[PDB]
Amino acid sequence: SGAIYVGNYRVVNRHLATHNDWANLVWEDSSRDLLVSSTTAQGCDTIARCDCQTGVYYCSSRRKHYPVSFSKPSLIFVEASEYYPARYQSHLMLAVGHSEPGDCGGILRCQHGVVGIVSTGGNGLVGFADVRDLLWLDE
Ligand SMILES: NC(=O)[C@H]1CCCN(C(=O)Cc2cccc3ccoc23)C1
Ligand SMILES: [Zn+2]
Repeated sequence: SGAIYVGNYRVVNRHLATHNDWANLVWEDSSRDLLVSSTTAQGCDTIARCDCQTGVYYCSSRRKHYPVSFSKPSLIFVEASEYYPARYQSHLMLAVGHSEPGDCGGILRCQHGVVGIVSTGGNGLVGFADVRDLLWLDE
């Protein structure tokens, strides 16, 4: 659970996208686990345009927001799931922090805005799919 609503766009983990996200598809990328679908209402989330490596993310499995240091967007091996075969996911940032599979979609934020959303995790780590490079979300 969890999405980013900026202007006329809904941003979700592609593996959790609904039929409505696919029937109103703008852009999707399985290598990033992202899908952006069109919306009728005007979303008000601000996207960060920055190179921050510290922030706060929401963890639904603990009902808690946690401060985290995270890595720079990169290609990281992600083990095979029911949604994807074993592959490298690009634009992924790791942090030391608790996460569980239902945590996908939890927003990562810094002082500048929305950085990305929980997409992977395990073993005391949490991986976030970055969205700061997607400049078309604001235009
Ligand atoms: N991006 C992917 O390919 C995902 C697809 C769903 C499964 N993936 C996970 O990482 C499961 C998982 C385990 C343990 C903690 C967490 C936190 C978020 O997912 C967690 C990989
Ligand atoms: Zn920032």
